[PDB]
Amino acid sequence: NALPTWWKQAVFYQVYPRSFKDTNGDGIGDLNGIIENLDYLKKLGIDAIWINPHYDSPNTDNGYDIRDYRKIMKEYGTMEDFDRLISEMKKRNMRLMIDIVINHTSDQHAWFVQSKSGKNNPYRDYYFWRDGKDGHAPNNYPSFFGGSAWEKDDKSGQYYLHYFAKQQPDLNWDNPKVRQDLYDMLRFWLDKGVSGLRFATVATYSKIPNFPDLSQQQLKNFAEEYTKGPKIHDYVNEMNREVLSHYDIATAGEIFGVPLDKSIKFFDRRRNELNIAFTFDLIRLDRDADERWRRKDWTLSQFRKIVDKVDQTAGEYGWNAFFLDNHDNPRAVSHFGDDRPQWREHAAKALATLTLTQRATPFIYQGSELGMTNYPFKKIDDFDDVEVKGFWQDYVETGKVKAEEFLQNVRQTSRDNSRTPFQWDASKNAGFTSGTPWLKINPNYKEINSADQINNPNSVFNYYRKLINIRHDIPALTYGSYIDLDPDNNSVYAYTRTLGAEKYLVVINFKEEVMHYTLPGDLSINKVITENNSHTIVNKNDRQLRLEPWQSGIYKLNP
Ligand SMILES: OC[C@H]1O[C@H](O)[C@H](O)[C@@H](O)[C@@H]1O
Ligand SMILES: [Ca+2]
Repeated sequence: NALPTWWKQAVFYQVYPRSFKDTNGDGIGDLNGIIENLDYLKKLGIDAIWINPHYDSPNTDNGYDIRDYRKIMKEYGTMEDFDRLISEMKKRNMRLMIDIVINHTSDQHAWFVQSKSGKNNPYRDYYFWRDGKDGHAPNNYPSFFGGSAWEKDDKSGQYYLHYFAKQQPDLNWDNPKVRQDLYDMLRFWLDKGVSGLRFATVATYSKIPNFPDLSQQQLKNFAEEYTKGPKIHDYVNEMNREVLSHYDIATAGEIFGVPLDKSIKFFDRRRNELNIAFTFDLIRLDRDADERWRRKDWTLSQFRKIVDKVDQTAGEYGWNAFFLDNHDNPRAVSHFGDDRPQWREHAAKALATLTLTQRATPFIYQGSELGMTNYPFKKIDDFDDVEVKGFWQDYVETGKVKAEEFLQNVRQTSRDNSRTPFQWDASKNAGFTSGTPWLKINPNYKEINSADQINNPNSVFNYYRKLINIRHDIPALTYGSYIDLDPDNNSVYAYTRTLGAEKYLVVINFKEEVMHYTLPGDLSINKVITENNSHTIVNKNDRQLRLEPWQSGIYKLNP
């Protein structure tokens, strides 16, 4: 086969509206700020935008705790703004993907308000209410965001389930009336001409019959137990049959907690579930499975073996998204590259090259196109994220981990690293806001901003632009098959992308010294498609490359 679609060949950009552009001085990005910057995105070469949740929310989890699914978040604007965003993107031939958060609602959602009003309320079993055991929680389930996954309610004396914050009660998908209400809600958004849906933690919808305790072992890897719900594929396939297949959309599945060998069932096109896999294997390759804020050393051989495994898993019938950072992870150049002033731009370009030459839909997270870095967090109160406060409570306040060792890690791992405001220019607060930004701007905005880069042909921005253009022009870079030349090489990452006789080579030097790299077999260069940081010229039929430190390139190979 090889079944091309607009979503397989799109280059997506992810906008985290809270941090993109504030147009009214309250310190918080808003819909008008996205609208006002569409020409900037269009100039980058972006096809499609995925926005993080835009709905009415008290913001315990920055939009992921939704109090009304049919209303715009007060901080982002009005319904008129949203409809104008859709319409201005349509004018520019850009498609919008929205974030669908239906594993749970805010505890202020009308459904929960009613549900918690008493056992006899019609909405009682829109959520999960269970009696305690021996004066304790129903079972030993922990929450991703701190403490127990069960919260006691005084009125009724029962506990309600929350995998995420106390303010995110989990919806009861086993109740057909819940599923039918959530479908009605999707059609409301789909009817406005939205072109994609990203399903937040899509794999936790089905809860485990009778809530048994997790074993000591399971407590150290509990996400995977929450994804074992026996009806998860029935529910996703049902939502496909009753809603998704009735519209013309691309659907992404965020499979948090799903082992890779179980991912294909969500994305195999024959199964009629979802289109695009968001996996965690690569982006958190170096994260501890138990203490999930903690990181460890990783090597290039480990990284490339994951890329290849994730590629093979999707195989012929599935499809991958490919991203190196987003609003839940550290910035790619700091995490996967070298963010020191001598290497930052070279590494950012190398990782852009890697990103834009995967057999996957690439997602470019806001500010990565400038080479934005992690933020120098000092003290615990410099962080905002509910998640980091939950880890601090579980691990530091219980005395299990010294505060300083915890900070050493979360400085490198915290989601807030991606959430500092987008650095537009060199002006006060990087031009993000006229007032006080909700989260401090990185002081490196003076060196790293869009205004310094958009007209500089050597910039990280224009290198991304050139790579998008190249990807659009060379079908092997989207659909071609992927072969790693040496999964055990810890210095030079080299792989081929092949469609029939059209064969391309991507080479990235991960070392900060010169690497000579002789090609294997009979491979030789036909053309240089692009390089960054090269010094030696590549001629026809070369079988060797002298790679500068952090050099990256794409080459066409002779047939
Ligand atoms: O709401 C729970 C979580 O699920 C989502 O899919 C988001 O990516 C993450 O930011 C959020 O905290
Ligand atoms: Ca604002």
